[PDB]
Amino acid sequence: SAAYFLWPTSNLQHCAAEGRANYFGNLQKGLLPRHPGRLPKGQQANSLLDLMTIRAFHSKILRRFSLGTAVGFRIRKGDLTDIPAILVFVARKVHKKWLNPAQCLPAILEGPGGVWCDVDVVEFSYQMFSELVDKLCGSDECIGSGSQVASHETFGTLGAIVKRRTGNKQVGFLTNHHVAVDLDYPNQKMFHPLPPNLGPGVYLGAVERATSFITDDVWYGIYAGTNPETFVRADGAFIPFADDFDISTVTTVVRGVGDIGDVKVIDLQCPLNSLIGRQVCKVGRSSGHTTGTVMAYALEYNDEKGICFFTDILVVGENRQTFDLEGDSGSLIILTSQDGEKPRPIGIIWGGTANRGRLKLTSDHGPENWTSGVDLGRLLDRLELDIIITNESLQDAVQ
Amino acid sequence: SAAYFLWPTSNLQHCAAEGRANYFGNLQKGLLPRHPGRLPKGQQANSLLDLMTIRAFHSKILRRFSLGTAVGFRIRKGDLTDIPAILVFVARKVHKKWLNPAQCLPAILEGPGGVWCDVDVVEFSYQMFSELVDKLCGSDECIGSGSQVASHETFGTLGAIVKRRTGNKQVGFLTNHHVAVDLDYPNQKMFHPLPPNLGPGVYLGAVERATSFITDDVWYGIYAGTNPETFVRADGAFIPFADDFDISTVTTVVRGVGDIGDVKVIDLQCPLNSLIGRQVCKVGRSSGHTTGTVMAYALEYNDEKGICFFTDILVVGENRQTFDLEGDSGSLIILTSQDGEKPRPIGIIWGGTANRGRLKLTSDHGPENWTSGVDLGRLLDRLELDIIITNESLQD
Amino acid sequence: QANSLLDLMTIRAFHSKILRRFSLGTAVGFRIRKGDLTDIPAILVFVARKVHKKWLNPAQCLPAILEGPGGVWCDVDVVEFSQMFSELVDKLCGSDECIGSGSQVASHETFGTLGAIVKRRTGNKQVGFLTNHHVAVDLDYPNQKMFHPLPPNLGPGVYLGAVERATSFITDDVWYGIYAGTNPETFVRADGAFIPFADDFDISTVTTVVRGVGDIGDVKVIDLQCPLNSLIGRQVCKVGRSSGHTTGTVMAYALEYNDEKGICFFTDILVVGENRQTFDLEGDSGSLIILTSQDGEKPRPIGIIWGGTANRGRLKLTSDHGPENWTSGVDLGRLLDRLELDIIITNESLQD
Amino acid sequence: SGSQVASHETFGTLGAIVKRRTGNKQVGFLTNHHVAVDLDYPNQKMFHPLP
Repeated sequence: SAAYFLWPTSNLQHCAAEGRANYFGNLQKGLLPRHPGRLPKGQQANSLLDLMTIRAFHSKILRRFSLGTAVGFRIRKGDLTDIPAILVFVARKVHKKWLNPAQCLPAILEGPGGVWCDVDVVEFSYQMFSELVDKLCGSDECIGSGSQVASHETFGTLGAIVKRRTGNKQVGFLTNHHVAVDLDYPNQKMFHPLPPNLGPGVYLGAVERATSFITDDVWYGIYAGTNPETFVRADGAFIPFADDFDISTVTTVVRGVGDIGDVKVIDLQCPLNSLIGRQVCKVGRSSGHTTGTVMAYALEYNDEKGICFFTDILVVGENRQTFDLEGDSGSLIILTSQDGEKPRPIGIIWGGTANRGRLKLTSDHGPENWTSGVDLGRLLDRLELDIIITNESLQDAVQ
Repeated sequence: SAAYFLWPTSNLQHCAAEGRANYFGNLQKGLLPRHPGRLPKGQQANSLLDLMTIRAFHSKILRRFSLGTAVGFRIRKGDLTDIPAILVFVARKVHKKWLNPAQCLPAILEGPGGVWCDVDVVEFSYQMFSELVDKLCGSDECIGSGSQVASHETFGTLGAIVKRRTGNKQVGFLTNHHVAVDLDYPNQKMFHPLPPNLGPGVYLGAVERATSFITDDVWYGIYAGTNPETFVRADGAFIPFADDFDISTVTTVVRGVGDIGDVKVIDLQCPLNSLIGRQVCKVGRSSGHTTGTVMAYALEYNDEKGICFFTDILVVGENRQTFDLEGDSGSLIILTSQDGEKPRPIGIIWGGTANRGRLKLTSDHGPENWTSGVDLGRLLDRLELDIIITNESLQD
Repeated sequence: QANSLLDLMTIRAFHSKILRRFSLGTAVGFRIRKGDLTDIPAILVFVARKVHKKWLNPAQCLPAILEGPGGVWCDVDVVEFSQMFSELVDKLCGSDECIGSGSQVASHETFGTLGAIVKRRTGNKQVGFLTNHHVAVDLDYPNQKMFHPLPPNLGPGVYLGAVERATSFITDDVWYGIYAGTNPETFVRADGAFIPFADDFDISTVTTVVRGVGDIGDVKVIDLQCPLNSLIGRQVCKVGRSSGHTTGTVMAYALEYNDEKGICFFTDILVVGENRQTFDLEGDSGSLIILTSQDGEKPRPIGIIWGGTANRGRLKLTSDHGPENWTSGVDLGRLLDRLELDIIITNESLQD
Repeated sequence: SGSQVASHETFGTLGAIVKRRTGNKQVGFLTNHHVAVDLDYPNQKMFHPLP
């Protein structure tokens, strides 16, 4: 090969950027204006598409006083309640009449064909020594999900043990972007646990694929907005194993969790509580083995220039603990075993977001933070990567 | 679309790295014992293949005492003769006999098939206000090859009005890479003369492709060494023009030279003086209109970590002047009109480096800076885009 | 096997050109693994990152068994490498009448810690307290002015001594018995301690006791040409200006390091605090380290803190806990004959 | 005369071709110190071409 390098943030303008202002000439053309008193007959948001087209909704109003509408469950008192909703997340919740007739927007934005949504204000913001991490940092005779990896200037975390879906089908690992790709060197070379300029270590492989930004009309599948410059940011890189490296010293087992299932696939047409409100787990080499729960999928954030940004998955830890720290970026997020079933992957951690983000409560407890993540499964057909689970699958395609 | 960084330069490593034992020991290796009295017969004549696959043979002996070796002419007394040779760039010549037995290397290195090489010692050392440049940086009513471009961070120069060879066949302009792309985040929308955060300007379009590193197996077509991590520095970015912008105010004419013909290609198998010693010209936004001569081709240097880097073309200015300044990266290099024939392009200026070893001499004159640059033909072969020169072909 | 000072020390100086390039610095006191130390002697190797041996190159791997002159063998293993609101802070830096074995010594810009009581053998056994070789010897002053809690320029000033004895470079062979390093140039890290009481300063208050342990035995002469129980794996205390009353344990010995250039200097007896707590902190490089009272017998201070090592590095023992700090030290049996001294443990014969 | 004499440190030219009177009547060359040999090594090399 050589190199390559196609499309930065910049391509896909007129023709389509007006095929988006066509389907959206009706976030109000189908209904009966504000009829307070009951529950817009029609029905109610019973999905996350059903409720994706409703913050997608009256978006001028919502996007007027806000910082990032999302889409979870009516949160109330302090614990997810079970009624779909539109978290007009804010800077700091407040009182009623002390408001300039406009600052606690209305809890009844409506929809396309009688679909009324629900609003409830929250407020937002922007090494753990043990022996389950002292092994992953290159002190155990088997590598796999969670192991330390570094190339020349960055430190990351070994993700899943992957294999391609095409002509060659090499076997490597799905790490993230900031630990993989740069260009001052003609090639990128990872090393475990350290490169030869930082300490000991052995050769791992080279980067051969990457992606950093995807437009939403192909990622999510729906327009999901009114500003047509939407970029659903994702992160992944296949890294084929070297020809000299011993394959026998690879374990396809998450040390700390157990045995993985296959894949959890998020399709936005299903009961809403099927993914939101479910316990999750994660093993990475900056926290050990932590646990959390899904809070609200499909966060939106549009910055000053007007660039759309959807960040898929929001997770907040359990029992007031942090889900991850800086350095855990790249570790798989695993759906907690559902009473006898094997645990399943739902996403790679896009980043621990150091202190970038804080889903706060008006209850008597401090600012517990959150974390992010990508939809692993729509990142598996954008890099043609696959999830390998059984340890007899490692020596089954390489063989 | 999206984003997507590929990079399989990795296409080497084991299956093809033993496939490079045809350099030594195998086939093109120990061939027919040499001889003294019978000077190598003569070594035929005309070739880059004729004299690269001799320099490729003894790369270790050369590299033992060098600063990089290219293929040019046997420079004697300062001028350019017709005897093919290789210039081994060095720190300093020094006397003939106060050497340890080898610092002035033997000039009789041989190759595969009884062809003897030839060596040299050169010594290597690791605006322009007028009205041809103020008509490029904003004060004009037409855009084209030579005009200034800036995206949101840096500044560049329009290369040439180009169109894609496949798909929808979009029409834009081929600049170099960091007028656009760079690192940590891409470079997406290019303005002329400036983006709206620096002054006035208009939208042109957006980058859509690009390249940056190639392997010395597919670019030149021959191994050209023994180091299996040899790389070609290439620089390009196709930029389809925007829909709102009027295309009726675009001129595919280089103001200052005239009108170019079609691309000239180097085939590495021809009389060697057909490209070396030829007068070349250019048009830039920071120098204006300068002329020069091609001194040597196929530069080669491997750095400390041990990866070779071929930098194609070496161009030095005429009458002791400099070809360019640090404003000209992206400008086309055009062969000077050969007595009535229309000029033809040979490469985009990779950048006025001229600091990784100046072409020095022992004549009574200071160092003269040179230029680098891709050999166009195989850069408009990778991104699959041609060059529009006729003012009526642009309309169609 | 190995049971003697030289049994390790001369193996060290022979394999030294075969030792110490895989990693910087190695200590030879005992084999430690599985969390604790066993009775197996060794040449334990400090490493930056403890990589499992499968991720190692054969040349730079661990040679488990080494052998040299005579017919004595040994073993090799791996180690890693890189306030107090109590009574004693107030009553050794101020509010106490007298100075006992660990009163804070206040330099112009630094502060150290009282050690033990000097004497001499030749000429005039002049009496003055002794402390380390960075508090007093500055990079700008050949001599410096020492005095109880704080100096005159930052507090109420009433002073104690001025340096004439300032030994810096101790030679190697007269000090560690035999050749220790195959590298030609290695003098010693030789922070010494002798310094007057300043002639007329009151002597009726100067008491001979450590405030928190009591009566201490004498100077001990180090001898590991006896069984390993003499110096390795022992229990030691800690009394200091900044740290308190902690109890440490002796792990290492003559360990030499390579800081930036590769300066390999003799970092004498190393101790680590118990219960995974810091042994000492900054400004405490004058505190004595006694062997614990062995069944009634009055304890003996072998060690002196050589410097503030809280910011130097830590050795991790991988026992589900973070890296724990280590402290340097200098043998008192060596300094005692370096500078003509005599340690006094009792009070009746201070002026005799 | 005129030719450089440079060994490490920095570089300098050659003073002259000279003869000593006292010692044993030999031949040498003269040097100007600061460009070389001042105090670091009064007994180090002096090289022509380059060291």
